[PDB]
Amino acid sequence: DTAAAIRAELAKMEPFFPSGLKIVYPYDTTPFVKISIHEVVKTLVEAIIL
Amino acid sequence: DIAQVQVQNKLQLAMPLLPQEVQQQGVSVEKSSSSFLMVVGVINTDGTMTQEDISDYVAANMKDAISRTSGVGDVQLFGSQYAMRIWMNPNELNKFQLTPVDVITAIKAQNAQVAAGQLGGTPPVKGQQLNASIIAQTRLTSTEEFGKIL
Amino acid sequence: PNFFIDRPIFAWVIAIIIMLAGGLAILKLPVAQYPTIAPPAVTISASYPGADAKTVQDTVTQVIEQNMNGIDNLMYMSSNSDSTGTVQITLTFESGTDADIAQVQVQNKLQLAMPLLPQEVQQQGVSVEKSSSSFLMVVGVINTDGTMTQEDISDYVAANMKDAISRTSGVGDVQLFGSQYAMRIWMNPNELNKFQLTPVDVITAIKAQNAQVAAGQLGGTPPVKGQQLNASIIAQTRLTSTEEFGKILLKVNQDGSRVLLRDVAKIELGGENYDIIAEFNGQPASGLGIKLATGANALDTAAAIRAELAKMEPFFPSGLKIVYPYDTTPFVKISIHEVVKTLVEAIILVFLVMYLFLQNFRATLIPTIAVPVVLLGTFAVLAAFGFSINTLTMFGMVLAIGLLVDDAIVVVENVERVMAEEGLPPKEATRKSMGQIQGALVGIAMVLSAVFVPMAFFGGSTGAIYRQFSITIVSAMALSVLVALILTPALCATMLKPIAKGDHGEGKKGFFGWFNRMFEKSTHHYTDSVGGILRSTGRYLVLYLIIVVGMAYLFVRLPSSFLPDEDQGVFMTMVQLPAGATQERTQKVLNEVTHYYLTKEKNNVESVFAVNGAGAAGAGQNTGIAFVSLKDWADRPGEENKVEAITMRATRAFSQIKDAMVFAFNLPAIVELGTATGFDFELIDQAGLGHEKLTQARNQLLAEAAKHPDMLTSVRPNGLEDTPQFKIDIDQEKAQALGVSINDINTTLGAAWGGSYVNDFIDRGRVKKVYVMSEAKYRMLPDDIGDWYVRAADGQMVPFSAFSSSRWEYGSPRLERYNGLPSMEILGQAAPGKSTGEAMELMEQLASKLPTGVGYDWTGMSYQERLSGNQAPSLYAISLIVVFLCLAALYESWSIPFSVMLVVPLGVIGALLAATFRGLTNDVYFQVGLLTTIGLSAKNAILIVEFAKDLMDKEGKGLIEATLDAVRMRLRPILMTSLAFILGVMPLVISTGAGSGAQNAVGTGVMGGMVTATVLAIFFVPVFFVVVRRRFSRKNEDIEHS
Amino acid sequence: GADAKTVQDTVTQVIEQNMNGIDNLMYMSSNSDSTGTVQITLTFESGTDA
Amino acid sequence: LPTGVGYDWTGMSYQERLSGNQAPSLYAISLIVVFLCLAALYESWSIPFS
Ligand SMILES: CCCCCCCCCCCCO[C@@H]1O[C@H](CO)[C@@H](O[C@H]2O[C@H](CO)[C@@H](O)[C@@H](O)[C@H]2O)[C@H](O)[C@H]1O
Repeated sequence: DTAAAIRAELAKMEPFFPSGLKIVYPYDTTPFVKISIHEVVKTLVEAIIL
Repeated sequence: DIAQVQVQNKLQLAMPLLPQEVQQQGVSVEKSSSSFLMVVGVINTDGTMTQEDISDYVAANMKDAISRTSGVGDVQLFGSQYAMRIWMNPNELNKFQLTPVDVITAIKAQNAQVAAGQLGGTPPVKGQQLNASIIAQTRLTSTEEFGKIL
Repeated sequence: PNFFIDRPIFAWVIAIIIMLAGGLAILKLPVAQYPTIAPPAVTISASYPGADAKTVQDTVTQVIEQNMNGIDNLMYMSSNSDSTGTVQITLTFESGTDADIAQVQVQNKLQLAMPLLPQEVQQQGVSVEKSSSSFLMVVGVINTDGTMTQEDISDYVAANMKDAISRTSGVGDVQLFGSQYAMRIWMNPNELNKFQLTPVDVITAIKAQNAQVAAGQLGGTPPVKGQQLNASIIAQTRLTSTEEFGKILLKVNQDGSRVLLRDVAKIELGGENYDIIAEFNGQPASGLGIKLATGANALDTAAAIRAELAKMEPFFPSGLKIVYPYDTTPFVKISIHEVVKTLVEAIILVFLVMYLFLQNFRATLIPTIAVPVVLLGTFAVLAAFGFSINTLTMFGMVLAIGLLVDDAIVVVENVERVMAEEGLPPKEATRKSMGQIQGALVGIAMVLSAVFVPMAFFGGSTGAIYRQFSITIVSAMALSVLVALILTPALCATMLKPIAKGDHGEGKKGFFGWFNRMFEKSTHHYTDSVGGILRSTGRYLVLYLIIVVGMAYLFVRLPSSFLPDEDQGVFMTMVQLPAGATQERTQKVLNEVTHYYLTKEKNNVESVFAVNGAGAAGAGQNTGIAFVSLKDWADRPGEENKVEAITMRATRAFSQIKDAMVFAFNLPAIVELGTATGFDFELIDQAGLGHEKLTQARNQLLAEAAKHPDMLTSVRPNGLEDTPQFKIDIDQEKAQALGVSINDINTTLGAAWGGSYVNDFIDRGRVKKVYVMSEAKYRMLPDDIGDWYVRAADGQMVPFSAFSSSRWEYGSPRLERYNGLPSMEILGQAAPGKSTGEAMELMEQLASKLPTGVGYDWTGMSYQERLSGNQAPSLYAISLIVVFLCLAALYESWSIPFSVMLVVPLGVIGALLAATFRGLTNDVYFQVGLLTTIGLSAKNAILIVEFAKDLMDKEGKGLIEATLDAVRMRLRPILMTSLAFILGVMPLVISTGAGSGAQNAVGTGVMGGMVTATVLAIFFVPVFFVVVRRRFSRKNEDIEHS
Repeated sequence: GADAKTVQDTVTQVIEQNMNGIDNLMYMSSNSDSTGTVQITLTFESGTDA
Repeated sequence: LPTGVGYDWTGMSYQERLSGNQAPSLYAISLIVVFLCLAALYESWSIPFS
């Protein structure tokens, strides 16, 4: 949630950035929690199929 | 929240016993994680700017708002904000028989905001008919005026 | 359930228990006008004496905006930087945040920013406060003999009254309106110059001869052996008289003469600040703003306060009387009076219908006993969930009466019917019938809470308002069904008199009952007709479809509101003069208005409170406000004696026949909220741009919305436009040359024109301030600059005309910020037929038209709502799904739930009809009303279809016959209730006097809905059941006899 | 160094004046010292959140 | 004592003043709780009086 809010703020700042200003994302504990818990959900449903 | 309250309430009792340099450079009390949740990157692709230009765009356009994001404990700057940098020459200073202290005092004097007053100020005189703001000594703005500092 | 029919004492005991806890809750329960509705806001306020807008924006404001981070649950941060030297930072938080925690976090981050502040600001005190704008009452304090000036009075407040009122029980906050006494030293520049002295020396003097000093002690520790005395050293003491301040030395002259302060400057006890000058019916006054304690009872806080003032009455100085310019309390006294009045009347009407319909006295005593119990209990259930007796919760009960009343009636009736039909003894009739309506009763509770709880989960201020009604009503309802299953059956089975089989009393009596045949005949007429319509149904299906499309049309073409505006015994008129105007001019206007209300409204206006210096627009000499109090409502009978009409003739009065802008208006009801069809735009300077560029973008947008009057309407900025300001360019070179310290130039200039808080002194036992400033006559006009001289290094005086060049420029008097950044506020509302949303979309489109570095944003009201409207469809989809699921349980049908759900429009067409022909608007009271109405139609249809199904299944009767019999036996109760309801509500629909806006809002929609819904349902429901029932199954069939 | 009567109507009663609308306050008592310390105790309704 | 000299209890004596002023109320309710209860379990309306 904290992270989703921050992505909202950065997005609200995007159009007023100087010429050439891109944001990069070198490190975030977020994508692992997301894809990991999603694989566990994949598994429950798969398991119901079996 | 409460722990933070009890802690900062002891910190303010310690504050007067602190240095003025320490005091005004700012002390912070935070309920934070010891690990970064995330690291946000800022670059320029078309490389029309050095790291400082960037460091300042970050510190001057983004970092205040990100640290006001609800739920964000600490934000660390990989870089720094812009500052008025006065880099003294020991030789060219000694030549004129002046010391760093005089640089300090000078800047303190020719650069400031000043409580002025008001034309038609309150409490006025009978029938009086003009009210306006006195604009006095204002902070310096550009770099060059720091050269015209006498 | 059946259980109590054989245990009437146990029932009585639970009843008593509910009554006692409820009565206990009634005794120790809070009262307020409204609950907490607005999101939490905490403001940091600070003042920088003499400084200008840009100064306070650039010495404090930005320093604080930068130091306020990592504070929990922040929504938005908005601030004013005033050229009156005050800076205010609003931090508005997410709704439901711990108010107190937020305020604590804000004030501790500020306590960290404090060392980075100016020394003057730091020492004047920065304050952190919670921001409800809702004072319980505003007490005026005056003098009759023109004995004392307003500074005198203000001080009298601060030194004699303010403390005891804050000792009054139930008073959680006392705010002071005015300024305290100060030691005011008004320098004379001429007699200052005569003696070659500058304000600087005045400063240094006053700081020096007036001070407390760390002394010490005789017999101090560790003393010497045998030592014999311990006592206190009393040293240099602060001054006490004004006179002692006259005797302070500024210089010794060579010829032995001394130069005292008394000489260069007039010295007197006078106001800490003179911006705001207040007059009460012309006579001078000061004021006290009392806020209700947290969770406290309003009526007793007010009563206690008036009593406290009376206990102080004989101790007031000559001519000092206390007045009450603003008081929420009688609005609440009278509204409470009206709600209970309605409840008892309603009870009376249910007795009157119950007699003039069942005419058996002990029958009529049953529902009479029922509801009191239920009310009481709901008060306890509410108390348990931490509410108070306030407007919203009470009109929630007023709405609940319908459901309570119906439930009681349903039971008593059905029992009576079972007797007059079958010849059962009272009790056996009771088990037959409780056992007849039971499932319908639990189901109706499930469906009623199924529509009423989803609206509890609305978010934001809108969500709070809904939450009140939702809980009050569901609790009243759930208790009414428990009571309908435990006590009512007990009361039925026990105290009810037995009826002869096939009685109907179809005559027997001469005086009172010549009606029973008339009703009997007609109830058969009715069912005759119903079968008749069940013959050809199609035509009637058409009628329905028509009714619905029409209902939609009525729904769309009806106006949305938030709440009905209320004459509250009080209104106000605001006054705005041309930029840079004078205290004395604004004051002149305000005296004129004051008189207008005291003239052309000799009979309506009780008292007028003119405040010069503080307004709507902001602070400054340039603005005024008028607080206008109105006579008690009994003395204002007519249509012309009401606030709408008054504010009309006053705005009409001060528009055409004035030289400056004067609006007159009435406050909203929940006094901190928004203008239903309006919005609050924030135009934000996003790039490293300029104030000049931002304002130009603002003009640009004002123009582009000027081009769209079919969508947006009267779109306007909410700030102060630029004023001409006086620039003093100091030549650093010349001043350093002629031998003058720039500091001496600055601080003499300051202490001359802006003033300086120097030291503190102790009057009568209370520490106050010491201000040194020019005299009036030497600091008004720009030329006066010349009268002030700066002493040089050597010992010589220097005119400002020697090193200071001067001019005029433009500048801004009010510098606004949004989220740390430079911003500009833009208020507005939508076109007459157009929706606030459309107007907002167009506004985003226009603001998108702006130059680069210009972003846009929403704040306040527009924030809370842009979140909240996303939810009505979702919550109501939840509701349909849940209710259908419930009815799907109750029968054992996935389809029969449609024969009752199909009934919902029947009631709406009455509400929408009734609002439009009455000229009302689609607001809360109307919406809660619509739901309430849906609630009765759903109840009745659920009972009808239950009965129908029951004869079909557990009696093997046919279809058309079964529904026939059904609607037959359940005609009478329907009609009984609806008679009761329409009669109790009717007062709400036809009422003026206090609070009648809300009362009409409830009453109308409801009444219209009741009428069309029952007088439609008795015909449309049977077709619903029948037509639906005929989409199942394989023959099977249509039917009968097994 | 200040005296009792000094610290009491400069510090004690000044601070005692804002102690209204405090939830669950039972009683408030305060001391004023010429040894230089000034102290105000707030005793609260039993079961109040400390 | 002379007019304007009032009196009070605090701390131990306060709390004691409390238990004293609460004893009758306690006996009213607790007696009444039981009357209500026996009238319930024992369907008799009379068993409570005796
Ligand atoms: C609570 C107060 C109620 C106030 C209502 C005021 C009056 C208006 C509503 C009454 C509507 C009923 O009007 C009803 O029409 C149907 C058929 O369409 C009639 O039925 C009649 O026509 C159909 C065919 O055309 C046949 O079945 C025929 O045998 C005959 O009964 C009913 O005999 C009549 O009673």
